[PDB]
Amino acid sequence: ALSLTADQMVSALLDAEPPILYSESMMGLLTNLADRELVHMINWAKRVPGFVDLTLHDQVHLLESAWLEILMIGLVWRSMEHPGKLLFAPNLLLDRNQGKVEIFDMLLATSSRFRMMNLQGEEFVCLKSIILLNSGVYTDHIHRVLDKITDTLIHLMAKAGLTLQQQHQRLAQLLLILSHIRHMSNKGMEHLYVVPSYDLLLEMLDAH
Amino acid sequence: SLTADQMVSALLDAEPPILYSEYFSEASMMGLLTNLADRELVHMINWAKRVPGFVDLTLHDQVHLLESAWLEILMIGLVWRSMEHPGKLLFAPNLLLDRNQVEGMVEIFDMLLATSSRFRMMNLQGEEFVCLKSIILLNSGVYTFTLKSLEEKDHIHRVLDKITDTLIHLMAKAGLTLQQQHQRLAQLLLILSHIRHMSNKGMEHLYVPSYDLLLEML
Ligand SMILES: CCCN1CC[C@H](CSc2ccc([C@@H]3c4ccc(O)cc4CC4(CC4)N3C(=O)c3ccccc3)cc2)C1
Ligand SMILES: CCCN1CC[C@H](CSc2ccc([C@@H]3c4ccc(O)cc4CC4(CC4)N3C(=O)c3ccccc3)cc2)C1
Repeated sequence: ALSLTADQMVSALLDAEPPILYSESMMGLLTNLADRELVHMINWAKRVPGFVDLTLHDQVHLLESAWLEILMIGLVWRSMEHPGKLLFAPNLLLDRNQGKVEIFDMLLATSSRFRMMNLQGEEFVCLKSIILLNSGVYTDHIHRVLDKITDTLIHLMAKAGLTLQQQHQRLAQLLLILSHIRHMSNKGMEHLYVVPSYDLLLEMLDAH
Repeated sequence: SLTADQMVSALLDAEPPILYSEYFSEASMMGLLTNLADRELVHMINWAKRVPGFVDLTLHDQVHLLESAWLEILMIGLVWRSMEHPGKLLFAPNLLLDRNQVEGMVEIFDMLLATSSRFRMMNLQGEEFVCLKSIILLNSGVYTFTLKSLEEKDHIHRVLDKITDTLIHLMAKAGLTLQQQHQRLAQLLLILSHIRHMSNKGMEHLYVPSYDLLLEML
């Protein structure tokens, strides 16, 4: 799994992207959307190179720690080309006045930062994979997979013609946004208080 | 226009002192810890004013950054002081606690010990530590802030890019390959995500310096 080249890493992550779901009272709608997204997030996670080499127990615990950050970065990515709004679904585009908002504004600020940086889709899927592997790690294989996502990000920035200086500056800019995504997830849990159970996540993993 | 070497030296020179507790009971512990944190906050203000680029910001923005970052900064300082003492948190040289020494305190205690362990595994260097602490100051509040606010953010990101350049410089100096430099840069910056996590958890557990207090010292 660690033998993939950088381009093969990118290709695998792009191929594993989950579909964009539609909405089926605001907060029942958004909860139900999140619930349906979580199954597709599990299928995605199983395709992040290195993830399924962990025990099922450690897979579940990484998902327990990461699932809200992953929903949020996906939302921010979708909303990136809709200034001042959040595209929860293609049939569910909300502005902040429908938000009444503190967390809404943080998400909008993240999407605008992504817009400023002209975040690329190949960079997005790497960041999402880092969240998966990193959010639960504090609580050797995981670190080896994280290092090769770093190698892959740097490879993408070199391919785009950035200087070596610009590469490390951009790498750092992107990883600092992950601190803000963590902050939003923490404030989001406080607001939503919700957590998918160990057994629910385990069932969606569909063990052999 | 500071070089990386000048950035490192300025940050090392700005380091606050390690403070002591007064010269044990569980019942007085939180009072001692709060008194220590209060005294450290005064020195943290002086340190912040010496982080290159910080005092170029408006007073209002300086307060907002410190408002967002002060707990993360106390926490990373504690983890650094604790790094050579496995299983312990060295709040002060005369206040060294283990995890057996309040509801929800041990959960945060454990996250801090895990950060200390991570520092040891990576053999974190003092020059890297001071860079990380300056990044926290400039970054933690930069997504929760007019033409003046756009100029401020620009400056903050230019200072952050300089610190990235400085970290890479330090790592290259230590003989790391270029792959190893990027890998370690990422490893260090991902630690900042965990420090943010502990700050949010800590705020929940502690429930704070006022703007006027921060403005008065600033
Ligand atoms: C078994 C039941 C457990 N399920 C139920 C709990 C657990 C799910 S709870 C839950 C999770 C997510 C949301 C949505 C939602 C939905 C889809 C998506 O892609 C993103 C978001 C973003 C956001 C999380 C911040 N959100 C809000 O509503 C929000 C947005 C901006 C400001 C404030 C609140 C809503 C509810 C799993
Ligand atoms: C008038 C403004 C009020 N002042 C404004 C600053 C003051 C704010 S409150 C406050 C801040 C800090 C702590 C200490 C403390 C002290 C010094 C230090 O270097 C680090 C720490 C770490 C830690 C914060 C997590 N802590 C705990 O006790 C703790 C530790 C592990 C698990 C759980 C709790 C304690 C209280 C109050």
